[PDB]
Amino acid sequence: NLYFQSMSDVLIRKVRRAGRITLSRPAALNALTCAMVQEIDAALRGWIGDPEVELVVIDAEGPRAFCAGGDIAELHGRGVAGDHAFGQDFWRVEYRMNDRIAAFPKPIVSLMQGFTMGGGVGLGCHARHRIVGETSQISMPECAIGLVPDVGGTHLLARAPGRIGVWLGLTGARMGPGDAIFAGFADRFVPEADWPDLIAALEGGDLALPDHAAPEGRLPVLQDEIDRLFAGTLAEIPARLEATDTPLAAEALKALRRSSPLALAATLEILQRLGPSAGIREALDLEYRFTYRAQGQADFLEGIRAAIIDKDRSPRWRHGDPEAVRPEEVASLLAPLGPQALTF
Repeated sequence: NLYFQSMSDVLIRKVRRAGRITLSRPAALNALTCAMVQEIDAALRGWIGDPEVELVVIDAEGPRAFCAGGDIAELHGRGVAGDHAFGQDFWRVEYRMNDRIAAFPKPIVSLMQGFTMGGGVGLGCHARHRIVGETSQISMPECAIGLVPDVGGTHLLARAPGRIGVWLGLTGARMGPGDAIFAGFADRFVPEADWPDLIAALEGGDLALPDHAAPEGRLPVLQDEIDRLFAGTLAEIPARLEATDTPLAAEALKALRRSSPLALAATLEILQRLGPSAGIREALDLEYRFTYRAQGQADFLEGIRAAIIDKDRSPRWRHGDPEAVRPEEVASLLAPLGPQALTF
């Protein structure tokens, strides 16, 4: 019943021909908990064999946010205390779900209003048909908290044209609906006033999606400068930014200066290993390597303390600048996990 789920953080049900997932926690911007991720993945798994399910539609309540990230305050407590296992387990099931969505045998449509960041990208941006609207703003601002973009984030980042993945990934920069499409985080623009009808039509198993131009964004014209500025390694990029008196370069440099140098360096290294041709599992695997080690070996806990727990915005990172991160140290964070390796 939807009545029996009137206190649940995600609404899971079939409506006509469609399995339906609606995030129902708008007061916390639909932030993802362990329990929600478990429930979504169970539902999807069970819909594989159900012949009444011809497709899945994923949506969310509230006008502010499809889904603004993982509910990660959970993870700092059970974390600075030495219990790294909570985060490790959570990421394991999350990344499995991200993979389940990506390779799902039946069509999945995502409709993502407002803010989609972090875990939210994992939930919506691997669907086969990803719809954005007028209020849609998508970013991966993980490095600002001492993590790499995860949940398959790196797969999408690596596939974006030229060096746009680098820029998005190291700076946490926003994409509106036009730029999300251009960059490959979504497929179609559809006005948000049309969405109740669209979803009804989809519930009836009609997979036709209406054709509209997205509003133009900044990426097509920024592409050339993105491609010049974000070439090479982190030993080269900050100096190139400093020489460039433009809003683009200046906003990027501030992001670089504020974020965890270790997370920046690892993000770049993941993107470089991946390239555009890799599948989602390569990416999840590399992300897990970092995130499995992040609580004890990287800046994640201090990142969360600064931004989420104490809110002083004054993180004290393991390194003083991106230029100072040793390659050997990135290599260790991204080394195979052996028996702890992610599996499907």
